[PDB]
Amino acid sequence: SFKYESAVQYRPAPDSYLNPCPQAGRIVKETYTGINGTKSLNVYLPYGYDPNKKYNIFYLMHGGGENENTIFSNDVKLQNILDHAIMNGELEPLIVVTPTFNGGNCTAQNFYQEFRQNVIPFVESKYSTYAESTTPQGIAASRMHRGFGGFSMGGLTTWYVMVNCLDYVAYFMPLSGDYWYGNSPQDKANSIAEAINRSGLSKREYFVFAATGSEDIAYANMNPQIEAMKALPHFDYTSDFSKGNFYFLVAPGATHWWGYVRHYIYDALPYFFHELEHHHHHH
Repeated sequence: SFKYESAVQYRPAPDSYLNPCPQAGRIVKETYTGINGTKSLNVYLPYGYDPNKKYNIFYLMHGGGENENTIFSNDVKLQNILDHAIMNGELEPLIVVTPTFNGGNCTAQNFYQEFRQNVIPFVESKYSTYAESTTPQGIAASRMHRGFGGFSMGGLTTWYVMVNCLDYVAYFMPLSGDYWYGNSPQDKANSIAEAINRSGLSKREYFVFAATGSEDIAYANMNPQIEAMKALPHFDYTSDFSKGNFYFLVAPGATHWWGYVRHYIYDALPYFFHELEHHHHHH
């Protein structure tokens, strides 16, 4: 049963977590048409998915040169980690969506627009999230149970989703990617601060769990951005999200590779979706 730590440390999932679990969540390949044309994504449904229950939802973006199938492919096997963690009770059941920034006019930077208009309404009208409807109002009212994360170029996607979708999303997991809006770490932090100001949200209503490896080149630009954000009043640094809203996990020795990055998700995802949650839990 999960308890927050204030400075959680990197820990890979056990090797057995990388093999198939008997309690396997169903993965559905979807196709939809949006502002960037006809595209696909995958939806991971937790084992025992019951559409008359409501589930947290976490959208997770691939990196450069990859696609909507990568994260659940043999090259990453994230679903095995998800299956084992949910079965063992370390992670509460949730829906995980793997879309793509490929296709049409879509880019890693501009994906948030298609995310808002097409991806959320398509996925969350079909599956049971906390969204009672998928109008802008219904999506905004369920923001505390929606998260976005991604690796590398997908980490960049995550930062742009954050700056442009605080109204829709409360939890952010940028992995090995920095925010490319500004000519200094301070410009970056200030853009995020301004987005937060504009949203009207309190510090108890958005959470950032960032991560990378100590040997991942993304560290060079992330670390200064993280330090500049620490200095804002908008962030209270600690992985204990019952107390603060901002943490940066750096895995010793880890390089720029999904082999390591999948473990950041195993470490970080169980931290999401407990603040103002509808279940009665002690974390």
